[PDB]
Amino acid sequence: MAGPLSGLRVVELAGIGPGPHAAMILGDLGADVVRIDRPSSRDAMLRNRRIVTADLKSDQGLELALKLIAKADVLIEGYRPGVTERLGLGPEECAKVNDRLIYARMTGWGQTGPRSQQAGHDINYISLNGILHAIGRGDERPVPPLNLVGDFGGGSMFLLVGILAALWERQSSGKGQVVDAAMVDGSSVLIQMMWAMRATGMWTDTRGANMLDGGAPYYDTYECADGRYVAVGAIEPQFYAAMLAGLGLDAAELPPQNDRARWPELRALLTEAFASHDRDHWGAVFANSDACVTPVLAFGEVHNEPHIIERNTFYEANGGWQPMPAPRFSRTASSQPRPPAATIDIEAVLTDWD
Amino acid sequence: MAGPLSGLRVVELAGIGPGPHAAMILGDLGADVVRIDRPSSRDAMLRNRRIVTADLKSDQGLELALKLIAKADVLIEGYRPGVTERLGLGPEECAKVNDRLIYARMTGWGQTGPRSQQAGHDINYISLNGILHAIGRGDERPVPPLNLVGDFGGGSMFLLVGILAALWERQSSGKGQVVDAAMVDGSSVLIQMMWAMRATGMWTDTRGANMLDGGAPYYDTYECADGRYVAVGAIEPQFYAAMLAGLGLDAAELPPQNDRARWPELRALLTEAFASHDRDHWGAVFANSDACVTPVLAFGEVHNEPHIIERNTFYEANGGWQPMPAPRFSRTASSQPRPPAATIDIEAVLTDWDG
Repeated sequence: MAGPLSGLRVVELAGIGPGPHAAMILGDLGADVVRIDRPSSRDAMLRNRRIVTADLKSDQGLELALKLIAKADVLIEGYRPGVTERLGLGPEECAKVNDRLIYARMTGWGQTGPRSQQAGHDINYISLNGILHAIGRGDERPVPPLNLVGDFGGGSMFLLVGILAALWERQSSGKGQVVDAAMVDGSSVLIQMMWAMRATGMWTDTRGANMLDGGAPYYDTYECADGRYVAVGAIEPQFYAAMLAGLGLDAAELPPQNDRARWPELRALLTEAFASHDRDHWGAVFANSDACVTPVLAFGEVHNEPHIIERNTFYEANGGWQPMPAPRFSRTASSQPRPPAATIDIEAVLTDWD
Repeated sequence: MAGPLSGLRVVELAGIGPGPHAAMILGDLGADVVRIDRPSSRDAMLRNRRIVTADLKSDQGLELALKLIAKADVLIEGYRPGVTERLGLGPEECAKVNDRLIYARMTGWGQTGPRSQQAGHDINYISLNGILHAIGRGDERPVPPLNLVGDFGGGSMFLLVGILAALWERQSSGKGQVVDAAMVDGSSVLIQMMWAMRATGMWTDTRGANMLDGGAPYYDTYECADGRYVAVGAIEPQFYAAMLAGLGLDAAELPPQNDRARWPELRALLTEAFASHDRDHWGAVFANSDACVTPVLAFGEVHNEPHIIERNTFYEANGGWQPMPAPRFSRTASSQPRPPAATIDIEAVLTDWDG
């Protein structure tokens, strides 16, 4: 099996949220990943996986599950606090059969505190920690950044960092441990830049009035003549100037870049410039440029972008394109993900692992 | 030093944005982090760091730098491809002093290809891979989700994944390697769920017409009577039902939760309901609920939320509140971050690290 986590044995207790994402990625990098589903798949998030059936409420299922967990490096679960404990799969029960296990717990709210048993989704976790208030235009109610920021970026990604951090520790202590990964904590670290900039007076709580939230006329999208969009990220003055020259606008006839009092006027000027040609024009004009102008591509167009193609960011599956693993490694490269491996019997897996 | 990454040694080549975030987290979890800045020169993103200065262009600076790297486990750099090579700090130059080193390269576009030399920011990397198009209301131009998805989510965090995964490989091979972390890549995997759903007919390229993009009336924010907001995320029909009841609305007077054709009509009804009372009213009503309704708090209000306070998600620092390390660990717990360690001289670090 190809990649830098060849060897690594992962047991994943089937649940819904980010937990699979973290499991996918480990598999992506060549880890051995067995997911225990209930008895009762076309979801491409389940790639790089062997699937097995096991009723965990049963006595037979609990026995066979605890066997797998015995000869393995990592467990992932994302049930509410208490569920694994009441199943007899909790940390303590697991430590008894394998004190080398990395016990990874994917929740939104964390293992303790007043919200810990409340149901929720991505949007709830980021509602409470300030993130969601800060996404959107100022004349508009906040907008969910899909579920990128809580479930994945501040969620699964931190589960992964915790796992692999713990595996490092285990090389120098012999012992596993519990990784407590709460979306509400991870997302807060994800946005640590804003918390820092707040302290230096460099970020306000006013939505859509900051450098990075769409309030800066030079960090935003613009509609073009065809109704499609470009992105502009010309923060640095030298890139901004480049952007102006390519728009045919003369810097002396514009307000200063960062006179925020005149951003309305500046947005007016850039809006008229960008609206006078279609998106593809601007893409071509600003190719190889440092203007920080790129076409805003829809999912369907991504397979035609030269830089996407030539770097093999995507690979083909049934039902269409999917992203190749990330990041990349020089010696032990990852490899094209395999589909999910149709129900193995949990027995046959136990044979396979010693 | 406290945390699972005790005595990981990390050399950070000063740059902006993604790379330092990665360096911060490694430090946060107790790795030993040395940041070589420029002699040219209170960003709390530089916490859990020792800082040293060194013109990397001078002959001396390049030797001192290569001497650190030789006594270290990880190198982080976020310059354009080619820059470290030219300076003579490139992968090959480093694998001469240290076949064990993990060489971490943090870019937007990646190491090769048409755009590899092009300047950019977060908004640019996510513009090219479908992400930025998918964000915002349908009657409005896409809005950048700050720089959370490219720089961090799809950026630093994939660098971290790659660094730590490469340390695991280093154990059954004895050798380092190059980790190539491109934001256009990581953010693509970050959004794998949407690529998945696209394939099964369960996500459109149409903006604001999806389950998770704000189009669904049950997965969106709502304005309250006081002009503050609540978040609703009642995807599962049982949570939604609980939500309706708390709203005082009779399910059988309302269109189906998942008749997309009628979402604007459903939304009109929920909008009126939520408008009728202020935010804190809903927050109390829906406490301990599974209605998936939460107050949308502004940063300044976050220090007053019980669930925040009780779990110590934040610590106070000189200025204002800062996030505590994540994730958390049962045994080797992270400690509260230390401010940045004033301009150490690179020799002092070299004594301390074996010698």
